[PDB]
Amino acid sequence: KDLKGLYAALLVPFDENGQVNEQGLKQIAQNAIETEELDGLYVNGSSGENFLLNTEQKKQVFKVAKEAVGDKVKLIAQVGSLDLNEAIELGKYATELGYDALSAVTPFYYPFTFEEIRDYYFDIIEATQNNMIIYAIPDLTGVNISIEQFSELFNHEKIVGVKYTAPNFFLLERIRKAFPDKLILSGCDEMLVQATISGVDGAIGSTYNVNGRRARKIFDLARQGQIQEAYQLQHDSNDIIETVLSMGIYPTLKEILRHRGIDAGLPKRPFKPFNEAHRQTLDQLIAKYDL
Amino acid sequence: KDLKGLYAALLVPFDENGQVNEQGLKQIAQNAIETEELDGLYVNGSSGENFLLNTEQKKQVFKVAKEAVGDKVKLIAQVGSLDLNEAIELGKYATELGYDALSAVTPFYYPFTFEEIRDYYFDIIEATQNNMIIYAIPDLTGVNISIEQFSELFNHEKIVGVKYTAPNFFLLERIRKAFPDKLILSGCDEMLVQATISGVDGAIGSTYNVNGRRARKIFDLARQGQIQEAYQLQHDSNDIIETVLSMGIYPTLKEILRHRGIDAGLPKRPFKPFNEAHRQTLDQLIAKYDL
Amino acid sequence: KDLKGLYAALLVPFDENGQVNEQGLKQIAQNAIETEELDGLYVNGSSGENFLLNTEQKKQVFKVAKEAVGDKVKLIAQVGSLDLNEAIELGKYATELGYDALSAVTPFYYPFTFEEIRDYYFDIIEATQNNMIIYAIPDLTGVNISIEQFSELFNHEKIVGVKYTAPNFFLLERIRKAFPDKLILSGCDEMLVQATISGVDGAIGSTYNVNGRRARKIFDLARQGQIQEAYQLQHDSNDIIETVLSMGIYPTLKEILRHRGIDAGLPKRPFKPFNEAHRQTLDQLIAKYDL
Amino acid sequence: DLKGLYAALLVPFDENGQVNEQGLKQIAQNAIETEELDGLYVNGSSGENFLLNTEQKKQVFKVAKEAVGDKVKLIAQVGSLDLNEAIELGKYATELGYDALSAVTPFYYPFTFEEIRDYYFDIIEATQNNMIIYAIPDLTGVNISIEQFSELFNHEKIVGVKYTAPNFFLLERIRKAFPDKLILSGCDEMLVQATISGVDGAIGSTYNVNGRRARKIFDLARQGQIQEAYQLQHDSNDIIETVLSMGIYPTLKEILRHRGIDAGLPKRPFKPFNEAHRQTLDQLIAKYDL
Repeated sequence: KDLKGLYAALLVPFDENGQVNEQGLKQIAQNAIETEELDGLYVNGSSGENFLLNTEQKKQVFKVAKEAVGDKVKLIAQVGSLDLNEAIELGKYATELGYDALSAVTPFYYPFTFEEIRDYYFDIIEATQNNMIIYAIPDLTGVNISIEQFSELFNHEKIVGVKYTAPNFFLLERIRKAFPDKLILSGCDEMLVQATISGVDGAIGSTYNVNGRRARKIFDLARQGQIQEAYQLQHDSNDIIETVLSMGIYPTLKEILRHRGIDAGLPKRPFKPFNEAHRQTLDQLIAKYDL
Repeated sequence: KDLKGLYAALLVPFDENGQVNEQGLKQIAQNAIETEELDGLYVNGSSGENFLLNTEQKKQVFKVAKEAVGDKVKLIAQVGSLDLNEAIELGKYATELGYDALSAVTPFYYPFTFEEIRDYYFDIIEATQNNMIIYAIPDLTGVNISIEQFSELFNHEKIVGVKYTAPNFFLLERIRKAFPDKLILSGCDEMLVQATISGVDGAIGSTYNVNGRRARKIFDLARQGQIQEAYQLQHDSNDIIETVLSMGIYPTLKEILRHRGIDAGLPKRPFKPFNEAHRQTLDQLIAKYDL
Repeated sequence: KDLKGLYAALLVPFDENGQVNEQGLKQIAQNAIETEELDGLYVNGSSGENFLLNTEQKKQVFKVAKEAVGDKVKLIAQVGSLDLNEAIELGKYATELGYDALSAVTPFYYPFTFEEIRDYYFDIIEATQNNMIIYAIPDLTGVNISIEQFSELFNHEKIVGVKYTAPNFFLLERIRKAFPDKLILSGCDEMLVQATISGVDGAIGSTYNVNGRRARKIFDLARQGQIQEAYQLQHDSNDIIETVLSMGIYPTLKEILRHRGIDAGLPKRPFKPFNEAHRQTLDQLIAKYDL
Repeated sequence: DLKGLYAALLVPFDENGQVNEQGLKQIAQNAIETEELDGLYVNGSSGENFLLNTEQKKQVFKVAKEAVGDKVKLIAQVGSLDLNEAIELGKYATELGYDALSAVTPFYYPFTFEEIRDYYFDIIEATQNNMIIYAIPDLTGVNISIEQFSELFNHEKIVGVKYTAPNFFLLERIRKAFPDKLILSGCDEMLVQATISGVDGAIGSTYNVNGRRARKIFDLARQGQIQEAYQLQHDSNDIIETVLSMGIYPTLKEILRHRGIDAGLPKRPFKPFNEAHRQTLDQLIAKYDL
């Protein structure tokens, strides 16, 4: 499938031992598609606490998310890992389940050269034969990819695009102009309106789990040139984002989901659960914005 | 006069001894208003090599720029200096000349506290009794102002707004939302279209000396909701910006002005003159975009 | 055992499929102890490519390293992982094998709060009942631990020390005097002499796999006050370190080992093998410094 | 030779940010007579130099030079983003008899290395005095590589560097690569480590109040008396941590005021010493006999 559109970065509920709550995960997946009216799920991304999981758990999440949704839902599998053998194992697994594309975070922690980064992507693709989306998130990885480095990556026909989670709108514009044929999905929910007018083909976000209807309006109105109306909705969305960030984003988003009757569980340690000192403020937010 | 609109950050031509070429400066000021059709000049900003000047040269520039243009032209005088006595002297001088507002870069080099930075502004204002625009440029100063700190500054009735030269659109949006009454002039030329849809009241830029007609169309088109055309013009603008940044922005911009018959002189040492290795590339750029 | 002394951060040889070469690993362990005359091994650290390994491989390295050396050798097991369940599993395994202490890198990638970081350490300790050494490496993790935060960690009787891989000697000195009872092992081989005079109890380093004999002399001479000879040996060591850093440190160190007849294998992808453009220079380094 | 321990000279101001010349002479005399230092580093960061106009910088250079005897080593920091000012100040300080010039790496703008190099070469050409590079990356954001130092140090009048950076790998590389050049360390809190790394001396704001301990650290470390030297570094770093937490330049001047010096005020926009810290400061002064 063509991969344009709006995606929930799927959140994952855990128990107190860091085990996946499969029933809750199914509910979250269904919420994203049926209630928030999104186009797809981006599975085992940062938002899903993926980097805290073991391999079996990642496979479990891929399977449960796939089983939770209908065949018209777009599915992107984030398989990036510092363990290339694991990335390949997961990529093959997701591909076999029928995920529409793979995605992989740029290798982090170690100071890998660009050549080492490039060939990580190329090795995953060679082993899986699926399409690949680069996941660039410099604020967490410390890895910056230049316009010239993107050119080298985008030379590969199976590197179909990028999930761009970075604040630099000059770089985004240069990417958009240089690669009109590639897919660009923005990852900064708080800058969706600016990303939209910068020509992104869609967006992937944790907050779309609770605010996906509003996000769609921002995206659509901005492209229809109802920019003031789009920007007003971005103000509202950014009230939400600022609030959940101040309370701990992944556990807070899952608490908003619990209010909808979802078995939203716990974050995976060492993340701590939502602090009940924030409960009153959260309830006021949910009330104000009908979350 | 409200101070909304589009401003050239006025460039300054020097001779071989780092003295101001007044005739050339008058031509540059006239170019910005008559040829580039801008609303105003921002004088002795970073783009004017201000921080390389002595006090008398700064006064020389204020005087020459004020005399070069008509009374309808908006004029903002950047008087920030690590010497607060100098800032006040320049502030009084520019105010006596009839500059419409003062502006001042956040104190830099030393790690001033926020209270120290706040009272710098308050002291300039007390001594000069003119309106003040905060000049925030964290990529050069390493100073970041929080929303709460902006609140304290904007509590002063004579702090009328901010020249925001930073890449963070979450912060820009929060500022725009929190201070709907204050003036926000964007300073990042390569993100004019995103700043415009984020509700800025105008912009101040070095590249508007050569590309002010496009910049106006971007600003106007984006506010009309014609965001695709606005963004195409941003693409063209960013081809220019990418090119001139690569060559040495201030000297290169002045070489473009020399092409129009302006005596654009030299940069002030230690800035080096335009490298003639870039001449053929610059000529191609000028031809391509009709500069 | 007393945990003072000099440790090799144990390097690991892989095959072309990223599997551990057990023969080579035993030889590397044996080289560190028998040839380089080191006090111990720090196993599954950054230098062992630990963060690229799966859980069964980490167990393999712990087992193989322990089996390879005499019971009078000090053994520290690095078990930090973003997967807390994995860290606990590994800490229990290493403890059962008889490792003298555990160590854990500060959780990275996600912006964990200090409370979250603290409870990661406390959770590992309670599950394993072994002594714990904090592994602080801000240049790779982006995590900075303050003096007050160290104080909160060191309040735990089972947090016995820190592997301090950071360039700041003010902070090191503050730690040293605040916690005179705790173990401080320095992780920056290129500043061994400075760390020694700052009162570290020893050091842990990748370069000690090939230069442990010089390192011991630096440590010993500096503590004896023979500071000029110690610093001269630091100059020689830093010639080696600057060179291997320039060539790609882990593959290069393993190539030096190969010259000793060790089955040094390959790095684990996505690290690339030693680049043979550096071979001529490496062979001359080996000859000059008798490695 | 310019080896030795220097006070980065502090400057007292009045309410209008004019130099208090009487205080300034006392601060200079305190550094040489009471703290027993080898020299003064005048119009550096610690002197609030970048807040001053050109005539104030000359005032400071003159008053400092007149306050001290002819044995006292004097280095003049004349770096300015205005190269014409740097050259002017370079000539004036050189005419006053200052032993060497120094200049901070140009900052604020993203100058290229070539621009920075020729700023140094241009000040030297016009003054013909010796030049000490002032590297302070934590304030300037400018990093000089070993290869870039080699290019600067190929100039025979670039005699050395005031190295105010935390990187001891780079320091050691510099010391090894340039055994003939002067390296003066600027991080007071790492003096013992710098000393054993072979620096030729040091320049610091805290040596205005703690130069006697600093000299013992330097001498003891060079004798191999590492443990005693380090103990004195501990004492020194209690002082440095404390004054840093209170606002370093105003706090050091409040310490000098305790000794009966007319230490004035900082130059705005620096604020004065906050009296909330007065009790803690008094305890510090008692504890370390400052």
